[PDB]
Amino acid sequence: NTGEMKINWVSRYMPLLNKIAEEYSREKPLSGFTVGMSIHLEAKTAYLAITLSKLGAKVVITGSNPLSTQDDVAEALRSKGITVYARRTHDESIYRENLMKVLDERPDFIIDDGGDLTVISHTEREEVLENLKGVSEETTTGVRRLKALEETGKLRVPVIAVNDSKMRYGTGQSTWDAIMRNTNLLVAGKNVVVAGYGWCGRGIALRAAGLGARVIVTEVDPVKAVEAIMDGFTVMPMKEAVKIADFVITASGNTDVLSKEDILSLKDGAVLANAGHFNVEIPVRVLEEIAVEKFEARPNVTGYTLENGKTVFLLAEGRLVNGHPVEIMDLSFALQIFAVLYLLENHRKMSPKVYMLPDEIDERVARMKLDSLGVKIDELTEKQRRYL
Amino acid sequence: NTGEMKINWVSRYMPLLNKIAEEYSREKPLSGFTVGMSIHLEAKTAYLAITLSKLGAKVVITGSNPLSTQDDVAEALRSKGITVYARRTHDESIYRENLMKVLDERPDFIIDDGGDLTVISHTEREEVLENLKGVSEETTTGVRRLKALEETGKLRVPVIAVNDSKMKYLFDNRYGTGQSTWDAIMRNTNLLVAGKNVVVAGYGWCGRGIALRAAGLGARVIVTEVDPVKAVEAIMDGFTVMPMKEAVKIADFVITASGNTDVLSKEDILSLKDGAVLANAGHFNVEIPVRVLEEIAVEKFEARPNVTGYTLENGKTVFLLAEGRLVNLAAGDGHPVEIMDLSFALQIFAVLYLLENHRKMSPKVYMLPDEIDERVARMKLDSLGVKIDELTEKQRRYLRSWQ
Amino acid sequence: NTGEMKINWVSRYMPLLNKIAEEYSREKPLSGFTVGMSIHLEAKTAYLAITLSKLGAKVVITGSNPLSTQDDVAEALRSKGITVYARRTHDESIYRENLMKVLDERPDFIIDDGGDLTVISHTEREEVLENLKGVSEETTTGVRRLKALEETGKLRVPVIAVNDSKMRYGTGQSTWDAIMRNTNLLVAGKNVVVAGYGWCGRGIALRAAGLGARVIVTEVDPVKAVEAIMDGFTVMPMKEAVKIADFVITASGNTDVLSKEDILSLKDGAVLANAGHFNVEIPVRVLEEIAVEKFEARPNVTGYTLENGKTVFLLAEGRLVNGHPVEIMDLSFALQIFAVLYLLENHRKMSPKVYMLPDEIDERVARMKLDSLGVKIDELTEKQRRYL
Amino acid sequence: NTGEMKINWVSRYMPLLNKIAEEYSREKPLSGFTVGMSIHLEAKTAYLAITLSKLGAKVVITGSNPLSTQDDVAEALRSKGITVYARRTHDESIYRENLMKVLDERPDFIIDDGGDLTVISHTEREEVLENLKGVSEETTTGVRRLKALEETGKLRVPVIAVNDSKMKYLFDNRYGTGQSTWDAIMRNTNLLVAGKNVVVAGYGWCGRGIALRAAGLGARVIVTEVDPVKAVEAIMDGFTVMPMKEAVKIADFVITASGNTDVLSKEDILSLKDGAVLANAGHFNVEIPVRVLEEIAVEKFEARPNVTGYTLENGKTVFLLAEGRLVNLAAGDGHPVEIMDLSFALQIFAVLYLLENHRKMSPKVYMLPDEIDERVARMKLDSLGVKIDELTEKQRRYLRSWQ
Ligand SMILES: NC(=O)C1=CN([C@@H]2O[C@H](COP(=O)(O)OP(=O)(O)OC[C@H]3O[C@@H](n4cnc5c(N)ncnc54)[C@H](O)[C@@H]3O)[C@@H](O)[C@H]2O)C=CC1
Ligand SMILES: NC(=O)C1=CN([C@@H]2O[C@H](COP(=O)(O)OP(=O)(O)OC[C@H]3O[C@@H](n4cnc5c(N)ncnc54)[C@H](O)[C@@H]3O)[C@@H](O)[C@H]2O)C=CC1
Ligand SMILES: Nc1ncnc2c1ncn2[C@@H]1O[C@H](CO)[C@@H](O)[C@H]1O
Ligand SMILES: Nc1ncnc2c1ncn2[C@@H]1O[C@H](CO)[C@@H](O)[C@H]1O
Ligand SMILES: [Cl-]
Ligand SMILES: [Cl-]
Ligand SMILES: [Cl-]
Ligand SMILES: [Cl-]
Repeated sequence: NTGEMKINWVSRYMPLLNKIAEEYSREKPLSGFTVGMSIHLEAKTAYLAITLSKLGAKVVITGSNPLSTQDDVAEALRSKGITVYARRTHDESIYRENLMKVLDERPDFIIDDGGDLTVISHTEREEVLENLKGVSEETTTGVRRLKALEETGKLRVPVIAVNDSKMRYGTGQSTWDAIMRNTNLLVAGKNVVVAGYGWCGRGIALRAAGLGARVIVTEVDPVKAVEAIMDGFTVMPMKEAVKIADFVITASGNTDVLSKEDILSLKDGAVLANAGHFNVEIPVRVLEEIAVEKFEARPNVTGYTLENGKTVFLLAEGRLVNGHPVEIMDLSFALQIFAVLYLLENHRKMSPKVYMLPDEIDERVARMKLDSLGVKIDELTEKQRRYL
Repeated sequence: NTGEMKINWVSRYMPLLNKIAEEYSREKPLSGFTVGMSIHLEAKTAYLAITLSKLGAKVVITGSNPLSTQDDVAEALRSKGITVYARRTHDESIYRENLMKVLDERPDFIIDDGGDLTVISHTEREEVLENLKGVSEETTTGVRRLKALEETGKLRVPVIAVNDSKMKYLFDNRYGTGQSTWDAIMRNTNLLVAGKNVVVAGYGWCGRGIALRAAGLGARVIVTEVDPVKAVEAIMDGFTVMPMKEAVKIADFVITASGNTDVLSKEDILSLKDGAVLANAGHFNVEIPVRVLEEIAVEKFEARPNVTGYTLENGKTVFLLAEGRLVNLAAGDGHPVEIMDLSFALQIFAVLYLLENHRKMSPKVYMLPDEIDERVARMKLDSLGVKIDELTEKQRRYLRSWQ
Repeated sequence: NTGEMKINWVSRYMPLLNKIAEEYSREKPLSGFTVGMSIHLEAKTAYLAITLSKLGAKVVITGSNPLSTQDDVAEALRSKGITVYARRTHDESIYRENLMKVLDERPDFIIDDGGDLTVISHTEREEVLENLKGVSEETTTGVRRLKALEETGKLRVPVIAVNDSKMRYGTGQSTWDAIMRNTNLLVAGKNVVVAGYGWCGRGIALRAAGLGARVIVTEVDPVKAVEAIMDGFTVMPMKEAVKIADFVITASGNTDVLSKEDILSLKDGAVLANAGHFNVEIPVRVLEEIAVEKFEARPNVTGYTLENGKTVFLLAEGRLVNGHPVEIMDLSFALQIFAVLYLLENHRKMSPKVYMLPDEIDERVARMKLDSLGVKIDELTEKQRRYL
Repeated sequence: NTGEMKINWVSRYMPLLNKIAEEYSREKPLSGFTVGMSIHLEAKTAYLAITLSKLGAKVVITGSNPLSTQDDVAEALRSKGITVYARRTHDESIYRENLMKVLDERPDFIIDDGGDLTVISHTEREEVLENLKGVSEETTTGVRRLKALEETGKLRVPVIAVNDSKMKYLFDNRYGTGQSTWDAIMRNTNLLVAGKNVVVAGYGWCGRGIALRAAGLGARVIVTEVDPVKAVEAIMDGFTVMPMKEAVKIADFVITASGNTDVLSKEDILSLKDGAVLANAGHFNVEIPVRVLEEIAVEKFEARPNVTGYTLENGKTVFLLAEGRLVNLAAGDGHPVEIMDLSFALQIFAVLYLLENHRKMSPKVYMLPDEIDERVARMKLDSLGVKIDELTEKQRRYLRSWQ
């Protein structure tokens, strides 16, 4: 079975979930409990569900899945007694109905996505609050929403912010890897303009220089501009920089980092990419307004042909240009399972507030990972403990 | 349209090929000549074929495409009068038949891939040697094979080894062969590279790129070698060097980049950890001994697309990517556009040098003429708007003197 | 004159002090004021004194100077009407007497070193507090002492912490530059052990790997150990690591990072260096105790020959292994002059507390530096200000 | 004692030279031969002389030491029976006389510095050519000068160019010549490099190291060149390339690393900014035209130790380091110990190859024999305890075949 084969592949490479099953699948700490989940359904998340089931949980899952591609995985989970509501979830009203179906099962613990199950539970499905004991939230958007819910005084259950989004060549390595993958263009020997020289922009500039680019930085803060100069970059106004730029990367946290005049000064073939959080830095609406032709040049690359006859290329529709390997999801899933187990053990002692993941869980998972790698480390002596 | 769009993208970023067309497309120096090619077919190589055609050549191509893709690019080439045989080339006998199809056109010049067409011309299709005036070869495997023909006195045409180029040392191959190799591995496996033991067999241009990229991804890299100079290089790059027999004991990934045969033995294979992943970046599929895997395995199964599981007599299962064939070219991003533009420029000028000089050349493998490297470097500078200094007469006499 | 020539050299390359003189030497804002200074006396600090004099100040300086090497600079300052007490300052009681001599001049503003003039003014020389209007303190030790003085409720004058100690290949670049300079040894192809993987240790490890070393990390924190593994380093206990180490660099903030057994396992010729703040990390006393012979191998390198016949080398007597260029001191001096001018203008409105250098001064100096380099930067639009 | 302590330090970290002594000091292959040397004298080069003496050679040395230092090292060598003439060599006529002193000893082999001794032997001291059996030359300037003797038919002894070595490309020269050059500049000037415009003339081994180190220190680097290949390399490294005439207009530092003459013209000099700092890293002091500075300057003065101010007709003052002589060797840290150990090993084996083979060699400049690079790489691996793989017979036949 293709679904079973997908799961078998990931099962080979999720050592922490395998260790958690070895340690807890006889005790079955979640026997008699239901765990409701909203997650993107694929073999890796399936294995999290399977692991929770080995620990005794009744697992009920909604998959946010706009294609049919992982239906084989859904069907394999259903064969293992796990309840899966994932078909037709391209429609928004069906995703919400599937969330309602998870809540129909009166979950004891929720592994949420974006806070969706939890917010519904507090607003339209309050009857589930009786049985709901705790929520684990791994998404940054979810933790924000549940903190905002706390701040209104409406949160009724403990929430753990699993808070594992924190994750060699610095912060700019991922950005340039994505730019290279999406364009297949050389960075060496090119003029790269970086707008903003905070931690993000500096990383992007340093990596570009390591790839062999000549780097120009734009800034509005004189202190930051001096820093860029002392790192060996050229600083000049954007109006000048766009005239020679092969790449322009916005890292400013600002709006309209390029004007209409700036765009009309770009070289034919210039590549634009945003490394900030929102699509306002490169004014996509301005490109759409002034272009005489818009086309898909490559996957994730949009060409805009301008009134001056030149074409410029925008990566990823102006969104953050920079979906994880099996072992990384194994680590994230281990932290999430331990969060649910912590809530199981301690929820009666916890307030209806958002807690940061207890540091003990980070240390337990790290130790388990070292153990699975065969790595040994040092231990503090008595003299060293007395010193610290 | 999709084929044409792919070619349109690369055309915008191939300034040397575009300058070559500007300089020679009116003169048509290759008018009345056929250029035979063996390539991995994709937009960049299509642009090389297009440029040769603009110079007047009849261009006939076979694509080593076991991937079974780029048909759109093939159709775009066909609409421009370029003959392309790339379909079904996963089957080795179909790739060979397509080589024979190229030779049926009696090429005047060959731009080869690994010496494939040239070796056949010397061993099975000797009738084509009459008309064949010169070969351009870019790969280390091809140059080795053609040097082996020379050394035994069987080579009958002049060959220019373009891989000699001074500008090979220009680019850092970690974001050519390295990045494309690791992207392919990551796509086929979805496995983490960070914190893994990665073994690279061979520390030449290809293997060093693969090793540096793996270290960049957070792997601990172990290098195997037979050349002590190369092994010292690996050490000085910060890697561990040891014999394969030891390296296999701890390897999570083993990547072959040697150009040799049987870089793993049966005994090496039986020492691999359960779940080890094996991949080849060399020309031929004999580096990892696929036949040995097939022979000793208790069970064989397809684990996922492009991943074959082999369960061994010791109970362990090892995974082979892409049937031991070269892993990194199927996505069409083996090297950056501008790097291929440079490489292709050198190749075009090698062909033009053979056109001009072949009557004067022996049936030997020649290093790329230095004049070609300098031509292409100058055209690159000009395309960037860069000016440099010129020696004075005083300086020229100083350099020719002993003080 | 050799003193005059030293000053002339630095004068050519201190563009911010030259600009400050151009802007203020007609106004003479410090005319009628005395500025007392304790500083290491050399051509660069002389030029700060000269600049303050051009601004009208009577300048009275004590030099902490244990050699006679800058006596020519002292004599050139005296020729310009600046009062200098720097001879024989190798003796500690003479340094203190020279500080007393500065305080005899009843300074209006002090540019202190280590808080020495200020603490004396508050404890033994309280009569100077009448006329003392403000203190500028650039040293980290000085700011600590004056903050501690504040915390006892005994500080009587405003103090500005000039707070410019904040200063391409990361934090490890300076460390390795120093190790290379002091040993003349190759780093490529060596085994480097880094003890601790906080920001300091990580920087040192990353730079070592960039130099071509094979890097081993030791740690006591499993979370940090995992980080080092995912950066591509080998993690093992120090007891194992010392057996193969060519270099051992301590970056732990701990004591006795190497034991006696660890030291006796080092290879003949191993090099040890501390990148932490205190000389407890590598137990220098233990090396001194167990060595059969101690010698100076090279400047800044001590050899210890052990009972096992092997010799190991310690850099910089176990102190932080990693004194600035003219233009860097120009920047520091500009911030200090502006701190004194800020105190001049505002001291009547300030409490007797330690203030951080006002951000306006950082921005003014940065802008002056950009201006002197001919660099132009961008300016926020109205839309951008409204967005932020 | 201080001299001996300096030598004791380097001896601990020169494993190849120590292994050479272990292997050949009992046999004494150089017994009855004199080896003449021109070196910058310091502990590392002293260890090379010591090692040659352990092999039986009579060693006679002149030190290019314009610095006026390492007398302690000279005295240590004298106590070991090695003849050293290094004092007062700031004066060019004294350095030349010391070269003549080496030639007075009728060396059988010369280890040269820039071809100095060999060129004199051919031009002024031809009587020594009878006994001279071979020359080893490590520098690009030396090889050029000796090639110029060959090309005019004036060379009379075989020369091995050790700079050909495969292992030059091993090390990254930013922490050899680069770091030592910038340390010297920083010592002589106390000026900031970060945020400055640095111009490097020449992008070979020396200049690329200087440029990369400057970029590492935070400089904006501009490269000048006459070779288009080298200029493209500089571009691909992230540097700006332009003609010197333009580069001088914005330069804070100009560093010459060309091996040529008159890399600045009078017109270039008159375009420099007030306060520009000029330094040379080439062999000879003609790269920066010191005589032109001396001729056109309105005033000349010593600004600080090792720094000459020249005030020009345009009112601007420019500063020259070390009288335009090579700036980076005076501190004795030109390269790391282990790098010089490698280089010296190659040189010793070059001498031993000449001892064995000179009767069979033409009076030509030869590339370093590949066998020597492989010997030294293997000894390096052995010293590190590294083992590598050996080719099988199947593999050897595969590599000699054309498939
Ligand atoms: N995948 C791709 O994109 C590309 C593939 N290639 C192919 O990759 C192969 C390697 O090419 P290059 O790096 O240019 O060759 P190279 O000759 O520069 O390096 C190959 C290295 O393998 C070493 N080696 C040979 N047999 C070995 C063994 N049994 N164990 C360990 N090391 C061994 C050699 O000593 C040599 O240093 C060739 O087949 C070449 O055609 C090359 C370039 C592109
Ligand atoms: N300071 C030191 O520690 C060392 C000094 N040297 C010396 O440095 C010099 C350079 O040596 P390498 O880098 O090995 O030589 P190289 O031949 O590799 O590079 C010199 C470069 O200078 C370029 N060039 C020549 N004339 C030029 C001009 N007028 N303007 C700009 N570029 C020009 C050439 O095209 C070449 O690329 C030689 O004199 C050599 O003996 C080399 C090694 C050590
Ligand atoms: N319009 C802009 N252009 C360039 N840099 C900017 C702009 N707006 C903000 N920044 C800078 O971006 C960095 C990250 O917010 C800050 O250092 C800030 O000064
Ligand atoms: N004895 C030690 N050995 C190694 N790392 C240590 C030791 N003591 C503290 N550290 C680590 O050093 C880093 C900086 O304090 C921290 O990550 C801490 O865990
Ligand atoms: Cl590891
Ligand atoms: Cl990388
Ligand atoms: Cl700059
Ligand atoms: Cl550097």
